[PDB]
Amino acid sequence: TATTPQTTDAPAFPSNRSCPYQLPDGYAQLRDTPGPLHRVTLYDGRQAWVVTKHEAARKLLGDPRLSSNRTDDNFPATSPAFEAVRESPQAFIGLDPPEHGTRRRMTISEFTVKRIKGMRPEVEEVVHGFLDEMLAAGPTADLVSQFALPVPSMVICRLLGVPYADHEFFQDASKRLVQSTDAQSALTARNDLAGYLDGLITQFQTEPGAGLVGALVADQLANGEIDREELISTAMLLLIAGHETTASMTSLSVITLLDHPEQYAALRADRSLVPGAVEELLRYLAIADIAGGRVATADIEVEGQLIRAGEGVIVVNSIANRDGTVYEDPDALDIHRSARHHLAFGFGVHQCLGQNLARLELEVILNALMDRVPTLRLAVPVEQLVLRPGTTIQGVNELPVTWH
Ligand code: HEM
Ligand SMILES: C=C1/C(=C\C=C2/CCC[C@]3(C)[C@@H]([C@H](C)CCCC(C)(C)O)CC[C@@H]23)C[C@@H](O)C[C@@H]1O
Repeated sequence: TATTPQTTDAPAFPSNRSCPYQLPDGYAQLRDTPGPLHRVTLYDGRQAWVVTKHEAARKLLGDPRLSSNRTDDNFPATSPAFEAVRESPQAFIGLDPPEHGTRRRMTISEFTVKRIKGMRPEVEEVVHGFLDEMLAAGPTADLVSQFALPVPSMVICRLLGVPYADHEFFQDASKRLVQSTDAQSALTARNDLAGYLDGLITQFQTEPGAGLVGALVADQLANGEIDREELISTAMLLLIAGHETTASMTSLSVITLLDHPEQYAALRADRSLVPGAVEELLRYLAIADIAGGRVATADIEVEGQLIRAGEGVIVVNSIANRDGTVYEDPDALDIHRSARHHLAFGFGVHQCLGQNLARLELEVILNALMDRVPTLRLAVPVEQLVLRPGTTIQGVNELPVTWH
């Protein structure tokens, strides 16, 4: 057995949060360490780089020498489950220019400022509908299953043209896919979603329908400009991203704001602060903090350190968002600060497609909770909650809440 000191210069990565709104101890360690880059050891024993500073993160996310090719052998997979991404055709998140651009542009029209603005009445209706259903069901509710998840689910389903009648199926499959612990479990959830989306495509070919999937079938698919499997992958990416991210932000935002009563009170008293508070919560909670995996296709020198071709690089936006040279006292929640320039949504060509939809949803959600249920509180201590591991989208699967 090992009879010598166990200190390493390439710590295990990722790490799990112990506090919903604070970096794992190991991540705080990396944040405090000088230099833009640090060595880590991934689950499979391979070494990769992490990017741990704000400006360096922007630079590297903008660098065309860092590929998003998830089918590349050297891609820094963070868990066994990740191996189900490199099994089907890639959605544009796993593509590089010029392929990335041709696919992304097929979807952008649904996420424009004009369209997002137009969605506000719809989002407000959905939020208040699930809210008054939960409240009528009586206190001691799970905010996740009863509010946090169904809200963005219904909204993204309308955008895509996915029938909400099938929600129990695809919500379950989404959770199984994103939170899968092994490759086999992930592949099964993917195959389940794929078969369903495949059926929807055939339905659309017979009888055209509304939504992005409807449009892609009638247009790009009919022209052979997108492969059928690519359409499935694209729809799956938007469906899952649309579900899981906003849900995670809602639940973690509630926990975080309840732990900062003075700021939450301030928020209630002046709703002009909500858009700014949403940005701060995005910066602070960074729920997709390892959604910045890359592979170097050429040598890259970064402030005296060399990233070699073939090496994996993960841009860790939670750590980058806690860069004290950009955000004064970075580990303090401050809804009054400028959280502008944060990396919660990434940067560059792969910068979050849904970011303005997420902003709208969270603004509507927070205003709704403050309007309708100002006495919302956790029904269990924060210590009794179970946080998801650092290998997946950050959040809680259950959030016991009560009110008066
Ligand atoms: C709720 C807060 C959200 C956060 C924190 C978040 C985070 C991120 C991050 C960090 C990326 C960059 C990934 C990379 O560079 O590899 C990304 C990309 C993406 N996100 Fe978001 N996301 C959120 C909400 C959403 C929503 C609601 C949608 C709706 C469809 C969405 C759809 C997408 C898509 C399609 C991409 C890939 C963009 C591309 O590769 O060109 N996201 N997201
Ligand atoms: C939806 C898609 C697919 C898989 C998504 C998965 C499967 C494996 C585990 C993943 C990649 C989860 C990750 C463990 C979450 C951590 C963030 C990350 C490692 C991606 O930074 C989130 C989504 C999950 C199938 C693909 O065909 C389309 C789309 O691409």
